[PDB]
Amino acid sequence: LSKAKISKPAPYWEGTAVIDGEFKELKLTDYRGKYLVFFFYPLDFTFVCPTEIIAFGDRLEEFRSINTEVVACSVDSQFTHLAWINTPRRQGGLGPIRIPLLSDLTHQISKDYGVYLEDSGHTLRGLFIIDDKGILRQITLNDLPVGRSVDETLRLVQAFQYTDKHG
Amino acid sequence: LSKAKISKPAPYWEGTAVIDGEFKELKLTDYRGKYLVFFFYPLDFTFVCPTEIIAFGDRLEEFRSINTEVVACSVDSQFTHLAWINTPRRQGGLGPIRIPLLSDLTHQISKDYGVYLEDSGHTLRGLFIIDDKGILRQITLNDLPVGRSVDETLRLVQAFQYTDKHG
Amino acid sequence: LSKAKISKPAPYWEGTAVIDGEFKELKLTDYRGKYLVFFFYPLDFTFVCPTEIIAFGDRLEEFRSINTEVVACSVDSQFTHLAWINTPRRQGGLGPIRIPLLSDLTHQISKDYGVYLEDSGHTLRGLFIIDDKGILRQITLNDLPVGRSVDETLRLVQAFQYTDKHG
Amino acid sequence: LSKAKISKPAPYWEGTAVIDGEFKELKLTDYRGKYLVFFFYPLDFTFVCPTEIIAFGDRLEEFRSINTEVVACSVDSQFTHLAWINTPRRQGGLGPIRIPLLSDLTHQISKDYGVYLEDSGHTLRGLFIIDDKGILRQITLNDLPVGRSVDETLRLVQAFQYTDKHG
Amino acid sequence: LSKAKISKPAPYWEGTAVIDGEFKELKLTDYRGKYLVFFFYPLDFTFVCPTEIIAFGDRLEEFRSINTEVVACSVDSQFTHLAWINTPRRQGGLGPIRIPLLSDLTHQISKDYGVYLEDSGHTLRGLFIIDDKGILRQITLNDLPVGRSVDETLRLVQAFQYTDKHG
Amino acid sequence: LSKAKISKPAPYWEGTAVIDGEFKELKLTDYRGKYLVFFFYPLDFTFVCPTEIIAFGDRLEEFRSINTEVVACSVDSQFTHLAWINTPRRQGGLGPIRIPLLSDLTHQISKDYGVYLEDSGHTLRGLFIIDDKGILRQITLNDLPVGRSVDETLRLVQAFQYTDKHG
Amino acid sequence: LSKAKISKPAPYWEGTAVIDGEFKELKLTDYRGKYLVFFFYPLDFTFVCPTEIIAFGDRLEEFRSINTEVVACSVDSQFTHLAWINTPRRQGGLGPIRIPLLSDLTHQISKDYGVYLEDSGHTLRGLFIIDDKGILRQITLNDLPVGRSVDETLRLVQAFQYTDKHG
Amino acid sequence: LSKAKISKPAPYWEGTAVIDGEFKELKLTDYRGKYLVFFFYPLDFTFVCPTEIIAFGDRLEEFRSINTEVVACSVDSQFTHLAWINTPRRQGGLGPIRIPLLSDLTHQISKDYGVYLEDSGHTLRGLFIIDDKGILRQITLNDLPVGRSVDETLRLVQAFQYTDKHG
Amino acid sequence: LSKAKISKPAPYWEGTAVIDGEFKELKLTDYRGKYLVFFFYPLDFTFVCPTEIIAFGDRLEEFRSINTEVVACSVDSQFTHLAWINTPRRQGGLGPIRIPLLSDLTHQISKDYGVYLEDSGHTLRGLFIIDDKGILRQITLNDLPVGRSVDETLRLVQAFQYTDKHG
Amino acid sequence: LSKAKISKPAPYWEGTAVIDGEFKELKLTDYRGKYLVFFFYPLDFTFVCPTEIIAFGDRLEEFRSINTEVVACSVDSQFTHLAWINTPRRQGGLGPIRIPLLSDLTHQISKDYGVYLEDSGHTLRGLFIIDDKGILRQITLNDLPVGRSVDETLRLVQAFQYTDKHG
Repeated sequence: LSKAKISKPAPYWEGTAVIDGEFKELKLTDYRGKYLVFFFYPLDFTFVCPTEIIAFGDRLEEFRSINTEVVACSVDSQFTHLAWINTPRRQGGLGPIRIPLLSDLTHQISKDYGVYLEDSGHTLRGLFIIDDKGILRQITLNDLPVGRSVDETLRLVQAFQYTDKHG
Repeated sequence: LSKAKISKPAPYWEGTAVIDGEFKELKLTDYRGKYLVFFFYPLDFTFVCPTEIIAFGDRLEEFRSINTEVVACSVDSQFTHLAWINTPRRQGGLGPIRIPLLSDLTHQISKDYGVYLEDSGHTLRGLFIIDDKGILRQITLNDLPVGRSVDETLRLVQAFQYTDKHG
Repeated sequence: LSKAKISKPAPYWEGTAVIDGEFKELKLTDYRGKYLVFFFYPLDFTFVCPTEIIAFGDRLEEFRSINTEVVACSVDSQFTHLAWINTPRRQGGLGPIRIPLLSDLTHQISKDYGVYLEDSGHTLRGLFIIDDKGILRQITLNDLPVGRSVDETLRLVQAFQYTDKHG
Repeated sequence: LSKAKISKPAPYWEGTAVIDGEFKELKLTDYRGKYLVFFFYPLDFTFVCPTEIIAFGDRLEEFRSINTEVVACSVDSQFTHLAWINTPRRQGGLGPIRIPLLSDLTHQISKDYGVYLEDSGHTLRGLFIIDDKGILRQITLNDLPVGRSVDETLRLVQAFQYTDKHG
Repeated sequence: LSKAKISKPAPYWEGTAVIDGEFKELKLTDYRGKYLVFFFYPLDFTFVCPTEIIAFGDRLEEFRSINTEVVACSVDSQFTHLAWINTPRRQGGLGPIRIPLLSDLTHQISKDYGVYLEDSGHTLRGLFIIDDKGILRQITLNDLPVGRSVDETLRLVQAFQYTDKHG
Repeated sequence: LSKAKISKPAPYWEGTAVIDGEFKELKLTDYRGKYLVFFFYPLDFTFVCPTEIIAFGDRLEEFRSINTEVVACSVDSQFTHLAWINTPRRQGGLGPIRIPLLSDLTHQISKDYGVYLEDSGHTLRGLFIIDDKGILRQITLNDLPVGRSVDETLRLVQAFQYTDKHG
Repeated sequence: LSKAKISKPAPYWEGTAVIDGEFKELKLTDYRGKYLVFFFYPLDFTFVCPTEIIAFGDRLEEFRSINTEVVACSVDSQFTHLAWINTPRRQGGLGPIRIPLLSDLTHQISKDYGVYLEDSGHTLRGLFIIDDKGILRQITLNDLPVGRSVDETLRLVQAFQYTDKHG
Repeated sequence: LSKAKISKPAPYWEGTAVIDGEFKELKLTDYRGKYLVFFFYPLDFTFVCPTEIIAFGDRLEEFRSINTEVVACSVDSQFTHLAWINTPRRQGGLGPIRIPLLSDLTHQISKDYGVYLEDSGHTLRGLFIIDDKGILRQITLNDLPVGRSVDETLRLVQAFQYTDKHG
Repeated sequence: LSKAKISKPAPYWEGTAVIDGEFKELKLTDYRGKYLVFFFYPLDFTFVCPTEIIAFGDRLEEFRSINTEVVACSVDSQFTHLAWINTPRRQGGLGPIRIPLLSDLTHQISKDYGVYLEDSGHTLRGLFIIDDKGILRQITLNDLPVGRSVDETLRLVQAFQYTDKHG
Repeated sequence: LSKAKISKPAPYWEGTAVIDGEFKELKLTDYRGKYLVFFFYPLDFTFVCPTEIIAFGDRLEEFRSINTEVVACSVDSQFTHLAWINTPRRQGGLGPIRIPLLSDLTHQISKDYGVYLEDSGHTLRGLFIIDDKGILRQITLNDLPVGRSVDETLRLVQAFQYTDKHG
């Protein structure tokens, strides 16, 4: 059963992420004081260019300049994430990336967030906006075929921040 | 608990809607053969301009030109919906509108779509994209202070229709 | 199930009421030391003139001069109550009113009083007489098509007060 | 628990009544095709004048002329009812009466109608209005010290009949 | 279910009795230190002469002279008991009587003693002999058509007292 | 629990009885068409003369001449009943007897009649009057020290027969 | 169900026994410090000579000379046991006997030792050897037609006592 | 739970036995038409001479000449039984033997017969006499230290056979 | 909980494998008529040389020449397996391989074989030998730091085939 | 159900073993501080040469020189193990042996290790490698016809010790 509810604390997670090419333990609470865009994608190493992850990474400062961080997550192992990062974009790899890739190998994070697909063994395309107090503000769930927009994500983050300030 | 699951038939609903200023019985199955943008908003007659509903109403041909209908819903009675429509926009009303306003007075529809707020008695801001075969493709849930984008909604419908065709 | 039982404390309620054009928190316990006539009606903004609510409001001093207050309640939001108050009587509205209009948006009050209609999402016409000690003395439940009498209500209040004094 | 619910069939009853000084088997269904005013009172042979039963008997033709019957019930035996009737009014009795007095000796009718007082062994003052199709239309429950009004009962019956015919 | 068991404490009872034409609170425990003959009969005001109650009243001194009291009970109200007593014997009444008449209006005493007839709402003819320590010594249950004997009751009470003293 | 209920079929029993010095199978149904006095006593061979059983046997024609039979029962074996019968009265035995002595060695009959004492392993003194149709009409339960009266038993049988005829 | 298990304390029992023609309270714990042969037989006063009980009685010194007591038990009352003892052997009695005859009138002892016959109401032929520390050492159960041997019982006691000493 | 009850069919068993030095499947039903002495002993290959098994085997014709067979059983495997039979008596072995040695390796037979010792993993010394119709007639359970007598077993078999014939 | 039991059908599995650089559906029953060595390893793309997989790949003809196939499985996706195969050995890839790599992305195969590590989200090193009838013959489970031996695997397979043919 | 789990404490066992021709109590924790190879085999005294046990016995110094002990276990009693050891190899015995033979007569050790065959009453061929801290490192289960390899067992032990020391 999903733990993710709007206006309640975002469900706690921890696990191993690849950050600047290294394995680091990462925890939701590491982001307190900041907004967090926390998003899931199905699988590393598929035959489709990972356009949506590349967009977030390549535009990361439009988030960081407004006190917002981004973390991407799939059910792949941290070893697979690293191998994918070390595969050049021109071979369909991710290439070097400035966003943590969190591993959800046990599937517990995906199940807690309601994005796990039992019959397939990976997630759908789920995106969560979590405020600086750790409260879940937004849930976006897409069927597999359709990606997320950085511009829409920024719009939502900027609006939650505006409304936090001018209540 | 919520019955809305991506890739499954969207939860059936029926109720009274205000359409072109008249009460009409409306059913989810009335939309079979078309895409449907089905969204919830909290309450009629609040002190905030209904910008988002006005936007979908002004830009409705952009959906209809791609075989897509739009339905809005709140927990308000059909009588309240009709009064809000009949209240001019400059007096805090909605004014004439081209999108059906569905009443979920029993709260069953809101509960089935996972958008009902037990402590408040109305919905959060939830939007669902349902395809022409009645299958749920997309779920967007926003905390109360933040509205929806017609552009983003349009991009998602177009992308689902594209991937349906060339999938 | 209904908690309203003759000779027991009337079930506690609290919510937002419209009182002289403003939102106020109102509680049952605010009425200790006075008799209270507490009545439900189905919906704001219907096509029938609200004759029964108008009568209680317009004859309110016949209650106040015998240490009795009146509170009307429906499942409509406080925003809808306010819009209805601000709709002139000769356009079908309530117009200005002296009696509080309590919102039961969550349906919990209506359920506690055994007046909620599950299939419709609103109440029947229920009226309750509560004494100055908070004890329920009288229950009147009418099917939808038939309203209440101010004169019968006064007879009942006067009889309970008389028997309280000379029992 | 009470089976009496507005808009549902009134709970079936049968038992022995005193009608014109004779024991008769009486059933709720005997009244199909007519409105019925069915009321309970606590006990025979108390030291209070039975004003309300006398008023209903005195004014019975105002009910029969609008296709309505009246039945009174208490938990007393039929033998008690008959003795009370046979006791002159000045001597603490009811005297002759044209309203059936139904015995609820088993207490089952009083429990089904939600008027039984478990700590006392008799009912409070409950009155019920049942239509010609056997559907419950109105529930009135009074704490012991306050009686019912023939005029109010007539107003209710006339309104239900008018709305049945004219909507 | 019945709580009356030979050699166990007789089930506790309390209620309102008519004693010498007055309402009095009566308790089983009021009789500690004496034997008690406690009997039930079905109903007041039937068309049968109440021969057995009259016989017990007529011969009461044969009990009091051996430290024994007698109490009669039916499901009728205390108000019924008083009216029956106040109705002359030739006129269908009991007339004046020196035995308390206990009301079991709630039916709880009759159920505890196993004498209640659920389909009728009154008791069969049960008689119980309770010693000075409050211990049940004897149960006599008769189907409705056959009464009790004062002589047999005296024989039983005298035998219990003789065996209590002489073994 | 006891199956013996006034106005219902007396509980079925069968067992081995001593009848005129011989073991015979005896069943309740053997007595259809006659009234039956069926009574239990605690134990054979105690130090008290069996006066009550002797009285019923010695006065048996006062029952037989009014179409009534008598059966005595205890928990003793049929072998013990026979030895007791073969013990002269002036040595404390029963001597020859005309009434069957039923054995309830398993305790099932005693339990069915609600006369079994769990702590002692025998019955109290219980007596039952059963009509010619097999219906239980009367129950008499005495604590151990006090016996039954042939004369009271005849009065009861005669009363039930009289009311059966002229009810 | 049976509580008798080899190597565990023999199930506790107590009851009234006939010892030297007098009633005595007897308990299993009275035998602590001695071996005990505890055996059951079906019924007193049958038409079979009580050969086996007579044998244990005639040869009782052979047990007492090796610190061993013998107790016999049936479901018969102590009163029946005493009568059977007082009946001369030539008239189908037991005659004077040196072994206590324990009564198991409630059947609890038989049930605890696993020897009770539910369909018959008495025991089969069961024999138990209990050591001086109260532990059950041997269980012998015989269908009704076959008796026990004193010699065999003696061999078992002697063998248990031998192995106790040189174990 | 033990299935072995006197007067009921002996619990069914089957398994591998050593018979004349060979493995044979053996079943309780193989013995229909004959009495069977069926006995358990703890373990093969202990340091005590198997005197009691040797006695049964060496005196086997005192059983077979009266239509009676003997089977011995332990929890040892059939391989261990065979190895034991092939160990000479002068080395504490069984030597050649004419009685089947049944293996109860799974423990199901021992548990069905109530002879299994959970803490030890083998049986106690249990012996069962089963008649020619397969009915259990006798149960003998000995604590470990004490053996069975062939002479007692013959006495019991001869008595069941005598009583089967002269009922 | 594990379904894998020696001498029972090996648990059914199906999924996507990489075979000669392509995705192919594969199921357990594809191997009916052949022996199957089915083994799990923790993870692709780790920092330890995949020596054991390379060893089975290199020596695959020693299996095929004795009617035996080999399948390897981890929890990694098929896409990851393909990427790992397409990574040269000199960069910590597997390189070209002749053994199918099965994906257990859902973890259901691993759980069914009892090799899944709930705290880690991958398997330990389990190896299973399944015969040509689909029956499980051998289970080998190694803690993570220790690998499997092709020589020991071949010994086992040959011994099962030898014992299948020669009893 | 099996308690044996890789990386968890090996299930505790205790019982009687034969060590150098004598009975000794043995428990798992006697081996703390050493590696233990713990293995089960089906049965003593079967017709197949005990080659694998002889092999571990013969090569025991290869284990002891790497701080490792070896214990073999079957369901046979200790007495049977001793008899099997005392039977010369040339007659299908084990002969002298340096490995403890543990008895699992109760079958509880076998069940705890998941090696027990309920239909047969003995184990399959299971082998367990337990480290010096008592943690289970390896499980090998073979169907009955195939034995274990000392060489593979030594490879595993050495690899666990190597990986324990060098990470």
